[PDB]
Amino acid sequence: QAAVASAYQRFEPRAYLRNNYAPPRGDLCNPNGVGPWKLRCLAQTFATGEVSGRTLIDIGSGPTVYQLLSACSHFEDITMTDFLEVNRQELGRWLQEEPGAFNWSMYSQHACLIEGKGECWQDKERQLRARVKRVLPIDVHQPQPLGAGSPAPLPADALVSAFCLEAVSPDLASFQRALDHITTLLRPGGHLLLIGALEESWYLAGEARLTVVPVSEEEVREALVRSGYKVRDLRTYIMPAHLQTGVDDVKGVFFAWAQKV
Ligand SMILES: C[S@@+](CC[C@H](N)C(=O)[O-])C[C@H]1O[C@@H](n2cnc3c(N)ncnc32)[C@H](O)[C@@H]1O
Ligand SMILES: O=[N+]([O-])c1ccc2c(c1)CN[C@@H](CO)C2
Ligand SMILES: O=[N+]([O-])c1ccc2c(c1)CN[C@@H](CO)C2
Repeated sequence: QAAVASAYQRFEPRAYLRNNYAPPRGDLCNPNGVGPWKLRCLAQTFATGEVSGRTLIDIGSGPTVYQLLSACSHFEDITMTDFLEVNRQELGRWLQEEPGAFNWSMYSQHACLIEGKGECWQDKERQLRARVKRVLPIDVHQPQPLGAGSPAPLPADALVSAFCLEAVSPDLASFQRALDHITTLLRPGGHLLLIGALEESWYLAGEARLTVVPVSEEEVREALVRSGYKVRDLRTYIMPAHLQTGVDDVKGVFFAWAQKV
């Protein structure tokens, strides 16, 4: 992981956001787009109402919040995390509504649209901003991901992770441990909403050029099982030609709803 942590030193938030959350990938008007698909996944899952609790931790958040727009309405205590201060500064820049904050409103609007509870998007961002108490550092490679004195309520009633594990591990085995490490932050019976890349080996972020470990849905399933989870749901989005730009070589996106037994 020496090489890994060494590559993310050049990782630029603004470029990453521009590469994955601005058009075309950041267009939500097209129903078949990858953004609507992800929001539908989270919305639908929480819509079952069978994923609930007090505290929630977002593993490997980076500069994005979209992954919590639906969840933020089922957990009062939300803990966001990331390995780079640079990302925690960008996140903060959005949370404290500072200047130069990324514009996630398209994603907020689409979440309100999908949930169908007549909620305006300003009110949703408001609620999300309120339930996010802290933004802490994390290293999914450490046996104890958050360290020791962490202000984060452990265990957590639920964990949310999108595009992290596979993007920070050099091999399957490394990805397999990384999963276990965060699985220690969840109480049994708890839930895991995991989103990740499929068969991707690299992606860019400004000056950074990161190496990803190419995982398949079958391997993701097998690792969840081989980690103490029951697969409640496992979905695959096959990346469409028009969303295959020069920013990476991702072939698809997966969503898994896993419960720690
Ligand atoms: C491709 S991004 C995912 C961003 C966001 N969660 C999303 O949905 O687009 C991977 C993130 O993992 C972070 N990261 C790097 N090394 C890490 C490590 N050792 N443990 C945990 N996260 C790490 C990076 O800083 C980056 O924000
Ligand atoms: O299609 N997308 O909306 C989307 C969003 C984020 C990311 C990807 C694709 C692929 N690369 C990952 C990092 O491994 C980050
Ligand atoms: O409860 N479900 O409706 C449901 C639907 C699909 C799947 C599961 C459960 C669990 N196994 C995965 C493997 O990819 C597929």
